[PDB]
Amino acid sequence: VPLSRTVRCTCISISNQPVNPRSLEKLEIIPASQFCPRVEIIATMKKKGEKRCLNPESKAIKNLLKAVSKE
Amino acid sequence: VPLSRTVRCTCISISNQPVNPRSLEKLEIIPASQFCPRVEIIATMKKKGEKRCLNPESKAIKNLLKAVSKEMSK
Repeated sequence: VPLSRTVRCTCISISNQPVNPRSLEKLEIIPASQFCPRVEIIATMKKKGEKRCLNPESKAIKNLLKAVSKE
Repeated sequence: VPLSRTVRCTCISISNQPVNPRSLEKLEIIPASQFCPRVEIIATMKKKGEKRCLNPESKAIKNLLKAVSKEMSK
């Protein structure tokens, strides 16, 4: 049985690389919980099974949320 | 390489009602594509992990997205 506090976390590292909105299949936002002490953001790209953990702290990411949510 | 996939929007119905960010377990934003002409937002609620589609066009959801974007930065 895993330590419950972080059982759910799925990101181990982050990418500060600009994500091209037109390259996103979808964006997942996972608010912190009693199973993962931090907010995790995962972008699923359209090409070659790529996915990536994004910096929820960053603002460029916040502009991504707005874009992805509007178009 | 692309996998076989759904070629239509995935939401049966979409909710216009306000949502308390606290009750959200997860949120996924799916941008419009040639498979579904509009953005879809699938919420996974903490209760029974019920999957509920949110209407990104509704004021309530636009508000939820804003509360989320804020309560996401120190």
